[PDB]
Amino acid sequence: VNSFSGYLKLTDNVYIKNADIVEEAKKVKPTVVVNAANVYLKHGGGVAGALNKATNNAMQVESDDYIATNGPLKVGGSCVLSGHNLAKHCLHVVGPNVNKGEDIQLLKSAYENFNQHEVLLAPLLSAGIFGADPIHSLRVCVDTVRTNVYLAVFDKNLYDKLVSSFL
Ligand SMILES: CC1(C)CCN(c2ncnc3[nH]ccc23)[C@H](CO)C1
Repeated sequence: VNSFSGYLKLTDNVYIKNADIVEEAKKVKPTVVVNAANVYLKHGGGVAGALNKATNNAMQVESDDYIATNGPLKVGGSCVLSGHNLAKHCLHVVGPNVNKGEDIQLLKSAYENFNQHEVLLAPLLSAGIFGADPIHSLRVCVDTVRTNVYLAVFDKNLYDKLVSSFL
């Protein structure tokens, strides 16, 4: 039993909800919140910009030190950093950005990072400003993630389309 509330169950291990991931994380304070990151961990907009804003830019400060030490992530890769005031940990995961011409096949690799964590709060990878089809992203999530994932979808209209079209 966990403290996630109001989710629709899609499969044995995938759940979904219309919610602002920032407000969700502040309420649940989950062990792991997933950020829709880029390789440089520059958290300017989308989920990343919103999560970083909620931390008063502490996420960005920590991220810049990480990059200065380690260099950029791989597309499809991830790193674990602090969750600051939002969660114990933040798993920064880089899904492909279609608006950069990045291979959508790397979306499965991106979701594989979730399997290293028993329970996660997450957005749909490569959705929003990353330019991928969110229905496809949900399909890959369900077919790749085996651990318990709680998906927050900010847009109410998009949430209804995701549920009504879920196979
Ligand atoms: C098209 C989208 C709705 C754009 C916004 N995205 C978010 N999802 C959940 N929580 C969020 N907080 C801030 C942003 C955000 C989604 C990521 O796929 C897709």
